[PDB]
Amino acid sequence: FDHCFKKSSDGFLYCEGTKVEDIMESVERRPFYLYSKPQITRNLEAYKEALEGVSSVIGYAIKANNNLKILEHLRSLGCGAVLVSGNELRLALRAGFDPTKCIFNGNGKSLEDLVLAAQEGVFVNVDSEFDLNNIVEASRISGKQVNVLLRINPDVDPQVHPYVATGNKNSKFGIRNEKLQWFLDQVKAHPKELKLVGAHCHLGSTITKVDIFRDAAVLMIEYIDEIRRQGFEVSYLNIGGGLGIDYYHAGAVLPTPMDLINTVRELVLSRDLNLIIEPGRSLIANTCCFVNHVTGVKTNGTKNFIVIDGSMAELIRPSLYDAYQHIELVSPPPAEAEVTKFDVVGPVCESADFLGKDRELPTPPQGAGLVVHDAGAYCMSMASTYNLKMRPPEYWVEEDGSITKIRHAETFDDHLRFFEGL
Amino acid sequence: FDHCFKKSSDGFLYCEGTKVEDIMESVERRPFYLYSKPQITRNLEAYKEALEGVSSVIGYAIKANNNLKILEHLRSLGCGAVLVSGNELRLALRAGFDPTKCIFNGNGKSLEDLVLAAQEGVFVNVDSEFDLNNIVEASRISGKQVNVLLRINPDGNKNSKFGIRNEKLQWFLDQVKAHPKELKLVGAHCHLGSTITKVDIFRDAAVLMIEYIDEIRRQGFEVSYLNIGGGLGIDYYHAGAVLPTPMDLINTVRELVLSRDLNLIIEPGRSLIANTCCFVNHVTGVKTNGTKNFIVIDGSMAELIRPSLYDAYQHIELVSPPPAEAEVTKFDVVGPVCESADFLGKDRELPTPPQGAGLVVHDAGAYCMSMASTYNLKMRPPEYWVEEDGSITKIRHAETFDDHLRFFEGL
Ligand SMILES: Cc1ncc(COP(=O)(O)O)c(C[NH2+]CCCC[C@H](N)C(=O)O)c1O
Ligand SMILES: Cc1ncc(COP(=O)(O)O)c(C[NH2+]CCCC[C@H](N)C(=O)O)c1O
Repeated sequence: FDHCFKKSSDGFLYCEGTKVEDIMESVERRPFYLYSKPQITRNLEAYKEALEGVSSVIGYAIKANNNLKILEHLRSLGCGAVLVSGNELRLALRAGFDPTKCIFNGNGKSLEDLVLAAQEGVFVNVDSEFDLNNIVEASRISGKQVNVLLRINPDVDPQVHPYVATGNKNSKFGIRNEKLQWFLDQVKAHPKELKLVGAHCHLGSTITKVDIFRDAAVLMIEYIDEIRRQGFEVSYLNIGGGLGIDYYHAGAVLPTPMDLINTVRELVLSRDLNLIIEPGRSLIANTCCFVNHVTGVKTNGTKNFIVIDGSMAELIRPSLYDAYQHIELVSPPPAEAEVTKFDVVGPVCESADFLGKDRELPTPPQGAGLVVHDAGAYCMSMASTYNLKMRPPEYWVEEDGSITKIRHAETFDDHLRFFEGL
Repeated sequence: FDHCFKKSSDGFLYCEGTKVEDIMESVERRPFYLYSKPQITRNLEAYKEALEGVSSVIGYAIKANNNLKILEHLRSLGCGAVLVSGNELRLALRAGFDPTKCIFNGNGKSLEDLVLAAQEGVFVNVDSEFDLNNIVEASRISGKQVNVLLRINPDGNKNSKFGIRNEKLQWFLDQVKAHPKELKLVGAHCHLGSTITKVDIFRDAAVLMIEYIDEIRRQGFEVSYLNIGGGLGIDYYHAGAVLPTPMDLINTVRELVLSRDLNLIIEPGRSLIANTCCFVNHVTGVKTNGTKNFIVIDGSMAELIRPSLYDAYQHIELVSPPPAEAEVTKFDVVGPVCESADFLGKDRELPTPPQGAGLVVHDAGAYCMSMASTYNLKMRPPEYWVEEDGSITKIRHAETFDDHLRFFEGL
């Protein structure tokens, strides 16, 4: 289905009509993240078409991917920005995002970062009692009123939605609906510092069934009804992020952005609410491969290993979450290459350094290209310099099949800078 | 026990006689890694005394912690260096390590990195067939013969990506015989795992490694080194557990090594650097989710991923005496990062801290800073150490937002 990375019957992987092998030969022989700029455009356009007729902000979650060129591109197409730190807000402003389409969320927002948010006029979510006290303090410091959204855990039916219900009892995020009156009384006490403009929920990540959005929005509209009846002017419902994509490339049918917005469309329109959505994964994940070269193939007797140049330093998701990302070769394998089971592992000093397990692949020769698919979200953004494996360069392919560098490779000199003069 | 971070009866945390609260007030209000320079010295001295009477190399595993000042200090006390990448080799040479006491290990060493290793004349392990073919090629490119150790898995191993197949031993020997100009086989290498709490396994491994070395010598190879790897564990729970000492570890192999006139290489990381360090934090706030309590700190999985990645316990306590009548209750200690995996510890019995109070994560010297990311653009922390005289020196600059922006200059 319609993936921007396609294996044609010639046995070559393509991005936007360009062979990945040709792209690999044109850049340095080290691991790198490869994006389709058009697939970024297609992902954004699917949300824009889904929200047509609804007053809305598409809040791209920068925590997914903080490439400045990708952010400037999304901004150029009418995107807002969702931030979880002051530095993310500085990068959004540098990328040219409108502060009236920026939302600063978080369970531990620093007073420093809240002063920046108040100064720049962005939307700020309220996560806790200490959080609201810091936002009032940031208002007093900046001398600006802050536009706030209360982050509420919707009391979803635990027999229908056990994982979300339990998540609300165990998680560090959000306000229990039982404490709502405390927050409203506090807002009413600080009219100069606080303007309550809406309510916020965020329901999880990799959501593959949209019934949770339907059921949560019904509960969020009843909270907004109650808030409006107490005389607060509420104009936004932020339903958060979390729409999933297909990681398995096995034909699974996932809900679209249209399906997601169709669950809240009529209630939002009936209440004259602006809808904020906060997608990260569903905007950037499926636009990107982590591109590798095969170091070599080995066996310990039971398991076979394809050893690559890339590692848990660049891409930790499989190790950290036991997550599946799809793996395939870039080029036709030798005639006579045996298809069998491989763990795909990096050169890093521990057994947690794997990119995938139990994958049926043609035995690749040394130097063959290999990709980890759907590597656009929470991959580069979570990269380390473990084993002094310096962070990779990034490229993208444009509509004409031309290749542009969108991030410099990190160098060893960038490690040494930290000790300069010490 | 004998820990460099001590909680006085007065309710203050101390490092080498200096109050941690005093150190926090003297640096920027952001998370930082704080080390006892003296404790680094003690950890090394314990290995140095355990190895007296044995020809040996203490190969500090740089993957544990790559602070350049910590590397220089270990080098100044006679340490060797264990490396898993060319960049680690570059950093070790910059730290002034003797290439004769450097060991380059790995299951995916790059031809590039093997060329540098051959040029600099460091020991290089042999992990697989493809690896041996790469060392041979690196020898031809550099025109230097390579001193090699075969990495054996002495009988999490039917699953390991590391080491040769024991049953293919003869294949490796025949290949070394067949490349005299390129290869000199100098020894054998095993690494048994990490957080090892029972030195029995070292004893059993050494006996099997010595059978191998005897066979390799009988076939005419001049082998001088047994590299028994690292993996000695430390106490993370701080509740009186008694772990094998380095003296205990060397005592199980000492007579065997002497009887064969072998040079012993050990490759400690965790047991040189872990217990010297606290990850030092400020409390942003305390929140409740009904009966469930959270201490929210400025630190996170961006700086310290081990609890989340390995479900590892690291001890947590407050820096300063709490207010009288502060409820002692159960807390998760969590950062500001936008996901559930961002915790430093779960279900910890602590006095309710006020906003801005200091909180430490213990035994954070190993696989903590070295695995740090810029997730959520939480830029990496500065590092400080305490001297013998109780003064504080910066040993690493804090990363800045400019350090992100530099990746896009001219693009
Ligand atoms: C409050 C809030 N809003 C939006 C998002 C974006 O979610 P998504 O990218 O659309 O799913 C989030 C994100 N929450 C945590 C996501 C962690 C993902 C994890 N690193 C991974 O799977 O790699 C949010 O908190
Ligand atoms: C070949 C080899 N030699 C030495 C070591 C050092 O081990 P230790 O630090 O003495 O236990 C290793 C280490 N290997 C993997 C360590 C992973 C630890 C993990 N990141 C963690 O616990 O945080 C080695 O491979």
